[PDB]
Amino acid sequence: DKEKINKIIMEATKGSRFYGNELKKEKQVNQRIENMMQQKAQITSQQLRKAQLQVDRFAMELEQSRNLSNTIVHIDMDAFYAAVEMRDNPELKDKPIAVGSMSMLSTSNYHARRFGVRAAMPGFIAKRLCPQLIIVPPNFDKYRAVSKEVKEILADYDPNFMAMSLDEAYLNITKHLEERQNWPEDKRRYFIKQNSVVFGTSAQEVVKEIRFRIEQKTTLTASAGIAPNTMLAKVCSDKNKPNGQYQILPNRQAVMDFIKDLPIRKVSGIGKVTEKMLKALGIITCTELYQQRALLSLLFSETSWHYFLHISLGLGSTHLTRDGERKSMSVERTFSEINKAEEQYSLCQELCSELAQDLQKERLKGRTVTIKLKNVNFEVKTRASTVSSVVSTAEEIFAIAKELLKTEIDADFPHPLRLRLMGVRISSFPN
DNA sequence: GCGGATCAG
DNA sequence: ATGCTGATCCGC
Ligand SMILES: Nc1ccn([C@H]2C[C@H](O)[C@@H](COP(=O)(O)NP(=O)(O)OP(=O)(O)O)O2)c(=O)n1
Ligand SMILES: [Mg+2]
Repeated sequence: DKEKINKIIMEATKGSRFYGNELKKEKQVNQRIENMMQQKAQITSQQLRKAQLQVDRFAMELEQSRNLSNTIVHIDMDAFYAAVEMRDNPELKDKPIAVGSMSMLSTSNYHARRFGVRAAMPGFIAKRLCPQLIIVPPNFDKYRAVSKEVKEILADYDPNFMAMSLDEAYLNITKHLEERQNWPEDKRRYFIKQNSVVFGTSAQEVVKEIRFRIEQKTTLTASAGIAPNTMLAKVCSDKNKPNGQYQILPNRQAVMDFIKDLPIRKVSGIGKVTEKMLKALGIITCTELYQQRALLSLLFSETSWHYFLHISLGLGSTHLTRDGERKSMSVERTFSEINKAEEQYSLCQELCSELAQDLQKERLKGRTVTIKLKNVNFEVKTRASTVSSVVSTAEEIFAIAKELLKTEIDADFPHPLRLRLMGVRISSFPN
């Protein structure tokens, strides 16, 4: 159980340098919360009243603009990496496995997820939650191929769909539903790998068709979420996981019912921290997020409480925007400790090289270079430089990064930098 | 623009 | 022993 999990994790992790840095970060967020409470205390019923008035005017503007006509779907491959590793090695099918290394786990099967073993967890810890664990190395190109197959299926229903990662996507199947209402039985017929099955004309049905085709073509299961906007769809896709779906019917009441007791943590954008801060105000669900809208208008910036309000009303994008041009590119690498300056400069040079190579791949030229440095106590710092003309080759990037690094090395003199990670990043591309 | 931080996958 | 990429946000 949770007690046993947190117990052995803590027992095996206590007093590490990582653990220390986590205590530091925890302390800092606690501080942020302290400040926010002290700022809550100086709020008068008056300015609060004015707040509630303005906020409600805006909210009215929102609820007026609500759109329910579109059908939005979110597909999420189940335990992806691990599912693929299981598909092609049946000697694992009934065992707890994780895709990753000893350092870090990309993911785990549900069979192992029952031991608290999860993504973003170090391997050696996961093997202490579960010593019978099989850690199988990742085969990224396979995952990309399967991804291609799945996207091929998805393009049938929404050509202009939006792929998140290798295993996630949003589809706008309004057009398809429209054209599918008057579809003969033989455009909805698929063969099991003459032996057929047929699918209906409802959204629910379109989605089980897609999931079916995916299982046939790839031998892998996916979950899906069906809702009138992206936010809602994304929350849906996780309810009936794995290999299941869920629809929110396009009526305001359904939206509100689904929302009213939805934990804020489950919406995309609200992580551990924001959850803790909102929990400090006694906000856990979206109902309470709606109630305290004015208070939030006074406590948070315009962007944050606007967002919070959208969430609390169940709004979200209903139009999938074309995957835009990128805004940054970066390479970073973790290694066992590096003290010697010349080696650090060399490392920098190499990273800059790879970066110049990637920029070359996309023909990109930018004028802001940032170096990233993570020391052995896990403290991270970045340093940037924006220059007049755009930059592209390994020589230029190294020219800048070299002197940023120089600056840090000198700044710490006569001490050596004790690095565990190093990165170089470029941005400020043209318009 | 800079630097620290949050979040997702 | 062993803890990547891109985007955005919050003050400055
Ligand atoms: N922290 C993370 C999260 C995901 N990943 C990789 C491995 C995952 O297969 C994929 C993330 O997709 P995901 O849907 O969030 N997780 P996963 O498919 O494993 O399980 P489900 O929650 O979908 O059942 O990217 C990672 O490498 N590090
Ligand atoms: Mg998945």
